[PDB]
This record gives sequence, structure tokens and C-alpha cells, in this order.
Amino acid sequence: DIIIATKNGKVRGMQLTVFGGTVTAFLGIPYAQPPLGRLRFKKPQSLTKWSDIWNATKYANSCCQNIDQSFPGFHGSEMWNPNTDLSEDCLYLNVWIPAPKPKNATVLIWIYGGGFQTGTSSLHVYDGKFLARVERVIVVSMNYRVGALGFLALPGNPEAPGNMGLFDQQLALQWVQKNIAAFGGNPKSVTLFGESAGAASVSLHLLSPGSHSLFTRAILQSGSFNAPWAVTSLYEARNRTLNLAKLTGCSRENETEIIKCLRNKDPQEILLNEAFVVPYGTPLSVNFGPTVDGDFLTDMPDILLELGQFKKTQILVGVNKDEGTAFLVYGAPGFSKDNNSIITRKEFQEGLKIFFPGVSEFGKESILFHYTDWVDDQRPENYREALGDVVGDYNFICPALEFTKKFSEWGNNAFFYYFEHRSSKLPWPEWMGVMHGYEIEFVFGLPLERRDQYTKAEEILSRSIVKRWANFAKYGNPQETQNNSTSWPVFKSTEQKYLTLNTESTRIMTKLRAQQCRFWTSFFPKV
Amino acid sequence: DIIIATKNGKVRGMQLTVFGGTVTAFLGIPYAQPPLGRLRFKKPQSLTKWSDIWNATKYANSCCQNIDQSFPGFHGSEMWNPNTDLSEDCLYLNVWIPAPKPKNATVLIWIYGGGFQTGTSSLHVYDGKFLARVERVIVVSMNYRVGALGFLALPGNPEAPGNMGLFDQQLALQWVQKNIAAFGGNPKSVTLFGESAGAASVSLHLLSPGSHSLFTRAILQSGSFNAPWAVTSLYEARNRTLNLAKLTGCSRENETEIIKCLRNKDPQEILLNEAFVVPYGTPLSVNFGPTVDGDFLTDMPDILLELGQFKKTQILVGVNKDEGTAFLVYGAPGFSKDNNSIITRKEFQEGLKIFFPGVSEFGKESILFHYTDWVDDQRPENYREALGDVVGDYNFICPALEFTKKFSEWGNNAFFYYFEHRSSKLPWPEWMGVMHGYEIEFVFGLPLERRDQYTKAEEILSRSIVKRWANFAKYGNPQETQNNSTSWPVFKSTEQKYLTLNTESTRIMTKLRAQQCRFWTSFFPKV
Ligand SMILES: *[C@@H]1O[C@H](CO[C@H]2O[C@@H](C)[C@@H](O)[C@@H](O)[C@@H]2O)[C@@H](O[C@@H]2O[C@H](CO)[C@@H](O)[C@H](O)[C@H]2NC(C)=O)[C@H](O)[C@H]1NC(C)=O
Ligand SMILES: *[C@@H]1O[C@H](CO[C@H]2O[C@@H](C)[C@@H](O)[C@@H](O)[C@@H]2O)[C@@H](O[C@@H]2O[C@H](CO)[C@@H](O)[C@H](O)[C@H]2NC(C)=O)[C@H](O)[C@H]1NC(C)=O
Ligand SMILES: *[C@@H]1O[C@H](CO[C@H]2O[C@@H](C)[C@@H](O)[C@@H](O)[C@@H]2O)[C@@H](O[C@@H]2O[C@H](CO)[C@@H](O)[C@H](O)[C@H]2NC(C)=O)[C@H](O)[C@H]1NC(C)=O
Ligand SMILES: *[C@@H]1O[C@H](CO[C@H]2O[C@@H](C)[C@@H](O)[C@@H](O)[C@@H]2O)[C@@H](O[C@@H]2O[C@H](CO)[C@@H](O)[C@H](O)[C@H]2NC(C)=O)[C@H](O)[C@H]1NC(C)=O
Ligand SMILES: *[C@@H]1O[C@H](CO[C@H]2O[C@@H](C)[C@@H](O)[C@@H](O)[C@@H]2O)[C@@H](O)[C@H](O)[C@H]1NC(C)=O
Ligand SMILES: *[C@@H]1O[C@H](CO[C@H]2O[C@@H](C)[C@@H](O)[C@@H](O)[C@@H]2O)[C@@H](O)[C@H](O)[C@H]1NC(C)=O
Ligand SMILES: *[C@@H]1O[C@H](CO)[C@@H](O)[C@H](O)[C@H]1NC(C)=O
Ligand SMILES: *[C@@H]1O[C@H](CO)[C@@H](O)[C@H](O)[C@H]1NC(C)=O
Ligand SMILES: *[C@@H]1O[C@H](CO)[C@@H](O)[C@H](O)[C@H]1NC(C)=O
Ligand SMILES: *[C@@H]1O[C@H](CO)[C@@H](O)[C@H](O)[C@H]1NC(C)=O
Ligand SMILES: *[C@@H]1O[C@H](CO)[C@@H](O)[C@H](O)[C@H]1NC(C)=O
Ligand SMILES: *[C@@H]1O[C@H](CO)[C@@H](O)[C@H](O)[C@H]1NC(C)=O
Ligand SMILES: *P(=O)(O)N(CC)CC
Ligand SMILES: *P(=O)(O)N(CC)CC
Ligand SMILES: [Cl-]
Ligand SMILES: [Cl-]
Ligand SMILES: [Cl-]
Ligand SMILES: [Cl-]
Ligand SMILES: [Cl-]
Ligand SMILES: [Cl-]
Ligand code: NA
Repeated sequence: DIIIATKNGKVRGMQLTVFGGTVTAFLGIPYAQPPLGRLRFKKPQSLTKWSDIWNATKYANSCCQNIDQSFPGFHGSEMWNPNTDLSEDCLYLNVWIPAPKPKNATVLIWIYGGGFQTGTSSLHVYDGKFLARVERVIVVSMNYRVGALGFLALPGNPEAPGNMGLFDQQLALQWVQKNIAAFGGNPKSVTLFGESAGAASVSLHLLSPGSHSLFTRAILQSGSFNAPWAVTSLYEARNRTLNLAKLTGCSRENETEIIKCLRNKDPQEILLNEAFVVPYGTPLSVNFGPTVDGDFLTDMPDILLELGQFKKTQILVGVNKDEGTAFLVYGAPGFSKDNNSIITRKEFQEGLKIFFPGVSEFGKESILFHYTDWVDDQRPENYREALGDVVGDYNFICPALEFTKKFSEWGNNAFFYYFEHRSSKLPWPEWMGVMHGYEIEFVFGLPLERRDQYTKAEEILSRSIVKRWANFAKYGNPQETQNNSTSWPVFKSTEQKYLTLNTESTRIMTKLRAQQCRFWTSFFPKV
Repeated sequence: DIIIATKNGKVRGMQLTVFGGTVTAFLGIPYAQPPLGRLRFKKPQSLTKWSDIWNATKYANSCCQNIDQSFPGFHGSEMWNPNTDLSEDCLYLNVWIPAPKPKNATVLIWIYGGGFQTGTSSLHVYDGKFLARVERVIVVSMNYRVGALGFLALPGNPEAPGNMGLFDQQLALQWVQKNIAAFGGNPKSVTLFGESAGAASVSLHLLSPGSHSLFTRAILQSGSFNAPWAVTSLYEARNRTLNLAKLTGCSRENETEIIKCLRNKDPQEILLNEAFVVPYGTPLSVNFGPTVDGDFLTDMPDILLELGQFKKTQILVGVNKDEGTAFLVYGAPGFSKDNNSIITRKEFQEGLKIFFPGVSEFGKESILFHYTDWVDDQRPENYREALGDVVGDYNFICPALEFTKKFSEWGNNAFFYYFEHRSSKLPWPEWMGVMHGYEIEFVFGLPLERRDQYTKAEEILSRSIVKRWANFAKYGNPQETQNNSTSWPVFKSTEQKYLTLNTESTRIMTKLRAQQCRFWTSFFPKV
């Protein structure tokens, strides 16, 4: 039996055998009042205190969210869909601890991605029991509200202030500050880590005054708040909040009434209308996301970044070789996960319309000009490869590289990885290559489970990443020091050295996508 | 009609249409007295002067040499065998000039490889008419004596001093100094270039006082004089000269008599006995090569290199990704060009005996230790891949990298390439990868001939190399400046930046084979 006393009550966890050893798991600990009724659209309210033993023995409800129905029965897509009931009562977290109870363990806090519209901490690829077993860190993950329920904004007004779901993450970092010593954890050594929108989240907690003292270091996998999808403008957020009201017949004139009306709606009615709050979107649409709210976020975060207004600490930042591909089967003409997707120039062109909706014509010609100077015009997969690079360079790679540069210019050590390994078990076709989202199972150690059909070179690869991730968290330095590993150089403006992660040989390289990102970074923002 | 007047007489060349243009070719110009009879084994003697018109309208005789009979009918091997008659009367050279006659053209002088035992300037892959047409440089190549006829040494004695075939190259560089203005060439801008033994040759002319003022710059492709096969010791050279005498019944006691006897032998008798002058050799045996003769070479050239005693000028130095593979089918157990050559640990072991004949047992275990720490022990082509890396790292790659470092430490600009492209037309099997010898056709522009079945990406690749090679020669800087090409950084000790040459993207990388060459370079020389 394993009972830990927390500030709000006792909690019982469960034992798990992992690799001939044991991890204790406390799945489903609540960390705020359920955000129902009067609390819907508001900042999470702190938790009341319960006598008796809360049983943390299974994953909790995931937050309400639309589901990916594009490929029913297909594991590639459905592995991302929620795997516990949806409910507004989803404000729970998970703790995994080494056995025996560590004395003062480093803490890794996972923040999932999903475009801020979806996702859940209980996915199999986010299971932190391998990290606990293997590295003897503590792993914490949390559910936070996504979609309108988590990010609806009517700026300035506490009935729907914006950013609630970032406040959910925050209040969870707080629970770790107050509660994690009880579990053997060191609150003074906490590293946040997250992928995609979860990484953008990590980057904004680097910017948020309220989060500054709730963690030590940050890891950002395929995401940063300067990505084009990551922050909704005040303009767009209002449009969207009013468009939502309109669609649920909740148009009022007293904004406080719009909200009271929206709180009478039922979760499905709200969910059902999210996709149409925008005239057009893309497979990468973030209808309801982070906004400048004057609370969590005090100013446009591009301004905060440029002017050095963020927590000073080491960062680890990374991306995957084919970020963009996964999106092309969600609406680009001629693409399919069921064939090789050789598209035409005219298809490439119609695809830019898919991903770059408004979108001066000259903007889009400029993307075509930059990405279609073939070397040479012979290769039939030319336009298929260009569309994916366009999508992942614009959306992930250049914004992560620009974040890393700017961040590092203020004096902190920063390490950048280029993930190039395609999973031996990937269900998506070969042409989609090293996809967005598919480093996560390496980071979490799923390939250390031999029962599991990954190659030997994949176990070794993941053991190494685990070790680098954990050394980063405990010591601010992502080195694997024991096995004659390539040394991971800090990333500096000027050199921009990054490390490549793959099964064959890892390399030190410089200036990832220098030519592409000059385009996205200097020129495109102008169109 | 095209007649040029030279210091020794007039010479007539022939016109050639290349790429809708014209190159003049003067194939077969003699540059020394034929080294027959009394002259066999002696330094080339200067040419007499002829009235009338010498017709330079076909390639001349190749020098006497053993031929590769391992794969009769096989183009991969037979493309290297001589393609003009063998004769001792082989001291000729070739000049290719742009049409119209250039005014003061940069000169590229090619020196072929072949282990110093074979080779000829008239191979199809050494045809300089594309370089002349495309870059408007002048291309010169020369035959020089190989085997015992070119390198037999009985140190100190002018009847067989050693290095005759290096003196043949030299006297040819001289003919260019005296004669090339006549052809529109600039004697003050000459770059030597050569592959394998031809590159080792280029590196020794960097060391030879007599060659200092006969050229401007040097290019070394897969070869340098510090390679283990490149310089025969005084010890070994005598053994070999006496062993040769012995085998032809020419043992005497008056060394001048040994030689007179050897000059009565006929070329075949000499050729026929070369292979056995050593108790054992390897596929990489250089029975009769360069020696320290106190004339061409004044001291062990490792000492000259270390202590900065070489011509001060820019160098371009390169190697191919799979240098070693080509040698494994010439005697390593379990290898064959006709299958995938998955060998066993015990085969790998017997192969080290093939390539490392004497060869402490501990020496060889040490190679096995360094090269067989698998990552991981699963992969069936593990030992096949290790044997080739062993062979090419020991024989080519580390010695070229060490030459480049040491050379550059004295202040000169140096550029290093890593050639990684496998020819679409390679006849050797896939497992032998990017083979030794197979950059040459890219350097010489054979892929610019579209008639010819190379891919489009190969034309582009070769056009770029041609341009970099030619800019290096004319301007000491191997940049392709017009087409947004990756800039080629100088190679410094400390950084050791090199440029990768391939069809996809060229890269800047650092410290090629750092771990391997620490082994070959610091440790192995000790065993
Ligand atoms: C800000 O919002 C308006 C609202 O328009 C929308 O009405 C919503 C309830 C929803 O159904 C949505 O799909 C619909 O478009 C946008 O105005 C619309 O914009 C498009 C193009 O400008 C027009 O074709 C529509 O006719 C127009 N609708 C109305 C009623 O005015 C507006 O575009 C939007 N701003 C953006 C681009 O985000
Ligand atoms: C690769 O498949 C795409 C996707 O479209 C198809 O999915 C296939 C696997 C098959 O079931 C097909 O019937 C289904 O429609 C193909 O793109 C489609 O091309 C077809 C041909 O006319 C068009 O009708 C569709 O508009 C277009 N689909 C969309 C909406 O994008 C594609 O042609 C196919 N190409 C290959 C084999 O390279
Ligand atoms: C220096 O040369 C001697 C000569 O040995 C050789 O006789 C030649 C004419 C030729 O046929 C060659 O194949 C033959 O070996 C070398 O002596 C020989 O070395 C090996 C191993 O040491 C012995 O097994 C031989 O019996 C021995 N021969 C004689 C007659 O002494 C000697 O090895 C060589 N040095 C090297 C290693 O290059
Ligand atoms: C790949 O081939 C090698 C080379 O030997 C063979 O060449 C083959 C293409 C075939 O004609 C064969 O008969 C010829 O001998 C094989 O290595 C050989 O292995 C055989 C099997 O007993 C031995 O008899 C030989 O000693 C050995 N040859 C030598 C001298 O190296 C090799 O086994 C084959 N392996 C594969 C298919 O991976
Ligand atoms: C646990 O260690 C505490 C501090 O450790 C951390 O120091 C921080 C500044 C940060 O660098 C982390 O990465 C370090 O690990 C110490 O003050 C506590 O008292 C310790 N608590 C125990 C053992 O109960
Ligand atoms: C031809 O140019 C001559 C010198 O050109 C070279 O200068 C050298 C020092 C070297 O750098 C080469 O790479 C240069 O190209 C000049 O002195 C001759 O007079 C010229 N001859 C002519 C035009 O007839
Ligand atoms: C907590 O789980 C344990 C199982 O042993 C048990 O005491 C009890 O059923 C649980 N408490 C509940 C269900 O509230
Ligand atoms: C709007 O009416 C609502 C009713 O609760 C109230 O929240 C708010 O004070 C009113 N605002 C004004 C002053 O119009
Ligand atoms: C270090 O090496 C051992 C044995 O070579 C291996 O089992 C282990 O996976 C390595 N550890 C790390 C941290 O990569
Ligand atoms: C040189 O070639 C030309 C061909 O026109 C001719 O004058 C003559 O036959 C040649 N001289 C010889 C063969 O010595
Ligand atoms: C050896 O005899 C030859 C005969 O030509 C001669 O070259 C040389 O002077 C003699 N050497 C001596 C002094 O034994
Ligand atoms: C430069 O570019 C043109 C057109 O893009 C091409 O035809 C040519 O091969 C290039 N030249 C060099 C030196 O590579
Ligand atoms: P991520 O959360 O996967 N996301 C950024 C918006 C890609 C949809
Ligand atoms: P190269 O001339 O090909 N050579 C160096 C000895 C390899 C046989
Ligand atoms: Cl092409
Ligand atoms: Cl490594
Ligand atoms: Cl790149
Ligand atoms: Cl393996
Ligand atoms: Cl390039
Ligand atoms: Cl390497
Ligand atoms: Na532009």
C-alpha cells in the first residue's frame, strides 16, 4: 500500500512493474475545482481539501474536445484521440515516481500538444513510467482545457478572460511546487517539457511572470509561441467569441450576457460550432488559443522575446525532419496516406491555397518561387516534397530556430536537435518520412520495452535521448557522458550548431534551413 | 590546320567538336628521349629537337605494366587497364586547348594513379576535352614509367637511382614551363591534379625542390605521400631490387652489374617478376614506388611535412565515402562483386590478415577492437562495412586528412571535400558504395555529355565540381560563385571544416572520421 499525504488530502497510488523493477503511479489526482456551471470559461479555482483517501489508480476524464474522424480504424490518427471519457470535469494530473521513493528527485512536467483544441495526458506515448524507472526522475502530466472551453476570450472580462487552459497548466505547476516533496520530488528542480502546442505552452510559461518561479528549465519539441498558429490576435479572438455566440444563438449586447448564455449551452453545442468560427481554416487552424490577456501574457509575446523579457534559464529545443507531411492528408489536393502522393504543380498551387487562405496571391507565388527552383525539374516527387517542407518550415522549424536564436542572445545556454529517425513501426506511409509527433515515443522510452517490436537500434536511440533529456533536466546539460557519445554543443547566434538524432551517427551541423528560414523569417512576414 | 611551334619542333593537333564548340587536342607529344636500352632505369633525358611536323593526332604508347586480369570482360575493372600499346617508349604527353586559342589560359596538369605500378594518361575518364571546352583551361597529362622500370632503386647509383617516374612527371612539368605559352597557356598559372598514386605524386612535387617552380597550386584526390602505400623504405627498396635480380638470375656483386644485367632483360621478364619481390603483399601493394633518393626527395617526407618544408600555396584535398571497398574483392575471404558479401567475424579476421600481413597479432586485434564495437551486433552487413572502412580509412582518408592538417598549419589555405555520390552507371555492386576512383569522371566532366546516360542531377553535380576545380586553379579558391552554392570554407586545424559533394545538398561538416583517424593516426603507427 502506498499513500502520500498532500496539502488537500491523502492519495493512494498503484505499483507497476517496469523492466524488472517498480514504479509507483498516481493517476488522476485532482488539482482544481471542476470548471463546471458558473466556473465554465473561468480561471481554474483552487481545490477545497478532502479528508479520506483519494484513489489515484486510473487516468481521469480528458477535457471536452473534437476528435479526429478522418481515418476511423487507422492507428496513425487514432493513437492521438482521447482514451478516457471526455468531461468538463477533467482538471487532473498524473505523478509517476521511482520505487523506492526517491529522496529529492528531479521533476519532468509534460504538457501535451494538439493545437490547443485537443489532446490528453493519458495517451500511451505520454506514459511516464519508463522515465521514472530508467532515470529515476518523477514524471508529472496534467489535463488542461482545450478549445473554446479553454481559450475563449472576451478580453478583460473574468467571465471569459482568455488563456484559461494556460492557467490550468499553471495551477498544476503550483500543485507540484506545494506537493511534490511529499512524493520524493524536488520542487527546485522542475523541467517543463511538451510537444507542438504543448511546446508553445512551455515557451509562454517562459514568458509568464506567474510561471517564473514554478519551474527551473524548459524543453520545447516541435513548437514555440512564435509559430504562426500559436497566438490568436485580440481582433481574431473577439470575432471568434462573437461568431461562436452568433452560432449558438447567444448573441447579446451585454458581453457578460453572451457568456452566461454560453454557459447554458452544452459542451457538444459549443464543440460542434468551433470549426466554423473562421471563414476558412486550415488543417493547422487554432481557432481558440492563447491571447494577450494582460494577465498570463502581458504583451505581444514577439515583443517580450525580442526585448529579452523572459525567464533566464537553459532551453532545449528541437524539431523533426518532416514536420509538415502529416498535415497534407487533411485537405491538400492529390495527397493520400494510401498512395505515394506524387502531386502536380497545379496541385502544389491549390495546396498553398489550402494552407495559406488569405494569403495575397503574391504571398503564395513567393512561396512557390522560393520552393520550386528545382535541382532538377526531373524528379516526380519534387512538388510533393516541397509542399511538406513549406508546411513544416513555416509552421514549426523556422519559428523554433528563431525562438532559439533570440532566446540565446540574452545569454543563456540553449541546445537545438534535429530529429531524423523514422519509427520502424510508423503506420503512415514512407513518403511522410520523419513525421511531426513521432519523436515523443523515443523521448518517453517506449522503445526500451523490448516486448514491443522496435528494432535494436531504436532501443539504443531512445535510451540515449532519455539520458540526454534527463541530464538536461537535472543538470542543464543534455549530454550522454558515458558511451563515447557526440558532445552536444550549445546553440549560439553566429554559429547555430545543432545536433542530429538518428540511429546511424549523430552529427554536429550548423544553420539548419538557413535559406528557407531567411525566407519565412525575413521576407514572408511582410506579405 | 593547327600547327604550334615548340622548343623542339612543330606539332600538329586535331580539332574536336565538343558541345557544339571546338577543342584542339595534341595527343602524343614526346617530352623526353625514349628510355630504352642504356637509358632503362635512368632519369629521363631531355628531347633532341626535330625539324618537320610531329603529328599529335593520337594517344601514344602507355608505359610497360602488369594488367588487372581479375575480372575479364568486366568494365568496372577493365576501364582502368591501358588502352594503347605498352612500350618502354611511352614518354609522351597530351595537351587540350580551347578553340579559339586562349590568350593566357590557366593550366591543369593531370597525373594518373595506379599504385605507381600501372596506369596511363589516355583513359577515357582522363580526357580533358570537356574541361577545355567548358572552362577554357588548358589540360595537360603525361605518361610516366611505373613498376620497376619507373621506380627501381639502388640508392645513390644513377644507373638505377629511384624515382625515375617522378622525374618523368617533372620533366613534363618543365615542358609545360617552356612550351605552354606557344599554345596559349600561362606557365605562371599551373595547377597539378591527380588521383590516388597520382595525388601522392602531386603531394611529393609539393615537397620536391626541383618541382617548386614548375607549378602554382595542387589538387589531391584520394591520395597523399603520407599514405602507408606511398613511399618505399631504403631497406625495402634494396631488398626488392636484389630480389628482382635474384628472380631474373641477375644477382651480381657489382651493383652496376646487377643493373646492366637487368637492362638485358626484356620488359616482360621484369614485369612478370615484380609481384614476387615481396614475401606477401596485399591488393594495395606498391612493390616499386617513390623512395628517399637524396635527389627528388631529400629526406623522409614525413619529416619534411612535420617541419614545414614544402612549397607554400593553396591545396585542395579530397576523398570518397567508400575508398576501401574496391580492394576487398581482390583477396578478402567471402567478398565478391557478384553478391552482397555478408562476411563473418572470422572472415573479417582473415581479411585483416589479407590487408595487414606483418602485422603483429595485437596490431590486428586492435583494429578489430576499434572497428567492431557494434551499435548494434544485430546488423548482418556489420563486418562487411567494417572491413572496407578499415581499408579506406588506413589507406586513404586519414592520411589525406592528416596531410591537410599539417599542411595547413603552416599558413596556407586548404580546402577538403568529402565525395559521397555513387555514379548512376557504376558496374560494381551497390554494397561497394561510393568507390575509390569514381569521382574522376565527375571532375573531368564526363556527365556534361548528355548523350551519355548519366542522370540530370549528375550533370549538375559535375558542372559544379568542374567550376570549383577550375576556380581553384585560376584563383586559388574552389567556389562556385553564381548559383547560390554552399560556400567552401578553408580547412583549419582546430575546426577541420570540409565540404560534402553529392547530388542532393552539399554540406559543411567538421572533423571527418575524427574517432577512426585518432586510431590510425596516433595509435596504430606504434604497433
Ligand atoms: C470575422 O467574422 C466574420 C463573420 O463571418 C462568419 O459568420 C460566422 C458566424 C461563421 O459562420 C463564418 O464561417 C462566417 O464567414 C467574417 O465575415 C465573413 O467573411 C467572409 C469573407 O470575408 C465572407 O464571405 C462572409 O460572407 C462574411 N460574413 C459576414 C456575415 O459578414 C470575417 O471574415 C471574419 N474575419 C476573418 C477573415 O477571420
Ligand atoms: C492518390 O490518392 C489520392 C486520394 O484520392 C483517392 O484516394 C485513393 C487511395 C482512391 O481511393 C481514390 O479513389 C480516392 O478518391 C488521389 O487524389 C484524388 O485523385 C482522384 C483521381 O481523380 C480525384 O478524383 C480526387 O479529386 C483526388 N482526391 C482528393 C480529394 O484529393 C490521387 O490521384 C492518388 N494519386 C496517386 C496514385 O498518386
Ligand atoms: C627481404 O627479402 C627476402 C627474400 O625472400 C624472397 O625471395 C624472393 C626472391 C621472393 O621469391 C620472395 O617471395 C621470397 O620470400 C625475404 O626473405 C623471406 O621471408 C619469408 C618470411 O620472412 C620467408 O618465409 C622466406 O623463406 C624468406 N626467404 C629467404 C630466401 O630468406 C624477406 O622476408 C624480405 N623482407 C620482407 C618481409 O619484405
Ligand atoms: C559471395 O560470393 C563469394 C565468392 O565466392 C564465389 O563467388 C560466387 C559468386 C560463386 O560463383 C561461388 O561459387 C564462388 O566460389 C562466396 O565466398 C566463397 O564462399 C564459398 C562457399 O563455400 C567458398 O567455397 C569460397 O571459399 C569463398 N570464396 C572465396 C575464395 O572468397 C560467398 O560465400 C558468397 N556469399 C554470399 C552469397 O553472401
Ligand atoms: C533537494 O535539493 C535542493 C536544491 O537542489 C537544486 O538546487 C536548485 C537551485 C536547482 O539547481 C536544482 O536543479 C538542484 O537539484 C535543496 O535545497 C533541498 O533542501 C533538497 N531537499 C531534500 C534532500 O529534502
Ligand atoms: C599571363 O598572366 C601572367 C601572370 O598571371 C598569373 O600571375 C601569377 C602570379 C599567378 O597568380 C596566376 O594564377 C596568374 O594568372 C603575366 O605576367 C603574363 O605576362 C601573361 N601573359 C600573356 C597575356 O601573354
Ligand atoms: C480505494 O481503493 C481501495 C482498494 O483497496 C478501497 O479501499 C476502496 O474501494 C477505494 N475507495 C473508494 C472506491 O472511494
Ligand atoms: C450588463 O448586464 C449584466 C447583467 O449581469 C451585468 O453583468 C453588467 O453590469 C451590465 N453591464 C452594463 C453596465 O451594461
Ligand atoms: C551505455 O552503454 C551500455 C553498453 O555498451 C548500454 O547498454 C547502454 O544503453 C548505454 N547507456 C546510455 C545512457 O546510452
Ligand atoms: C601528318 O599528318 C598529315 C595528314 O594530313 C600528313 O601531312 C602526313 O601523312 C603526316 N606525317 C607523317 C605521317 O609523318
Ligand atoms: C664494378 O665493375 C663495374 C664494371 O662497369 C664498374 O661499373 C665499377 O667501377 C666497379 N666497381 C668497383 C670499384 O668494384
Ligand atoms: C548555374 O545555373 C544555370 C541555370 O540555373 C545552370 O545551367 C548551370 O549549370 C550553373 N553553372 C554552374 C557553374 O554550376
Ligand atoms: P500541435 O499541437 O500538433 N499543432 C500545432 C498547432 C499541430 C496541429
Ligand atoms: P591508387 O593509385 O589507386 N592506389 C594507391 C596505391 C590504390 C591501388
Ligand atoms: Cl532532377
Ligand atoms: Cl553518438
Ligand atoms: Cl537544411
Ligand atoms: Cl543493430
Ligand atoms: Cl549547393
Ligand atoms: Cl565520420
Ligand atoms: Na520575395
